[PDB]
Amino acid sequence: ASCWAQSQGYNCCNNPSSTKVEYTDASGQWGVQNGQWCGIDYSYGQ
Repeated sequence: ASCWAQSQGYNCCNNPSSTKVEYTDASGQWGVQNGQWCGIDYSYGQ
């Protein structure tokens, strides 16, 4: 549990080691799914 995107108010990508990152910003890397932005965190998914 470390969704860094939460700081701004974004969701979290399920399984970060398997979600092709489509986003990329100072928030790290993200993934797009269902047409919604999610924060990809290596510590997330715990």
